[PDB]
Amino acid sequence: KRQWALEDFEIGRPLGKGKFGNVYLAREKQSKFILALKVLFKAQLEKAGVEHQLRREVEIQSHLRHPNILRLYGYFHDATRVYLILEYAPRGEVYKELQKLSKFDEQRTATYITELANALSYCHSKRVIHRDIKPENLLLGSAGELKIADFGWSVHAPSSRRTTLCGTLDYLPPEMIEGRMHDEKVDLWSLGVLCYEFLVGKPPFEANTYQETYKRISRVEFTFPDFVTEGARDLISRLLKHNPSQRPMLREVLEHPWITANSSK
Ligand SMILES: O=C(O)c1ccc(Nc2ncc3c(n2)-c2ccc(Cl)cc2C(c2c(F)cccc2F)=NC3)cc1
Repeated sequence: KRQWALEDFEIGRPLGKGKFGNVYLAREKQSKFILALKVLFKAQLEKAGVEHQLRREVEIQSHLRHPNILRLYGYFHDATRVYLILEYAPRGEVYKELQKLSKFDEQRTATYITELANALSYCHSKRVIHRDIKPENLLLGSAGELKIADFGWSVHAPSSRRTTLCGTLDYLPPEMIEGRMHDEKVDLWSLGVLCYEFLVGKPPFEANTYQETYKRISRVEFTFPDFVTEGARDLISRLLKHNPSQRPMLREVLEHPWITANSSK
């Protein structure tokens, strides 16, 4: 019922630069509740033509609540900018963790996969598919649990990381690159690419050129390093099926023996 304004927030340190503004660590003045305030410059939004996309995602995002989806508490604007009031993830970016460690062990990875499969299953129930779950779009909450970030198009790919185009291609299902129709099964594919990247430290299809990466995805050709265990190979292999129809249901990922044995939750 209450209406938010810039004055309601104590703006602390800048967390990073988006394409249309900055994101800041902030506190709501009364409750001192910590949150992330994302700023967007309207004229810039309009010129990039993302103005209506932003509105659609805000409407959709506003109805989503899940422990592993970064929460949109609300938003407001003045004549020049729009302000997104976002959940703050106190443990920062997964992608950085991934380079600090190079790759994640089976317990960490399987627990992450559980968290995401729950999130994606919830999304599907809300008719929301093809959520971006590549590492650069994953944050960490106060309990080390994954948080799927919102509005990934408004931020630049990490410099230290894969660039935007490469990053996105790395995670595209064969059906979407072969220009066919797609459905929820797209999320099973992303989960499989992620699981692989978490365990190995690089996505399964990445090659020197976009062209080769494209080719490899289309043919679903990749190899497991020797250190990937049989249970992980089984799950990843079931996820990275060319025919979307042969991919597991999310409940089947959640009950998969490698997940059950390795997950903390
Ligand atoms: O460095 C630290 O010490 C650090 C860094 C980050 C956090 N936590 C955090 N929590 C929420 C958000 C962000 N960061 C965040 C920060 C900056 C920017 Cl440019 C974008 C966002 C995002 C975001 C987004 F909008 C689209 C895609 C990906 C996103 F990550 N969403 C809110 C804590 C500590």
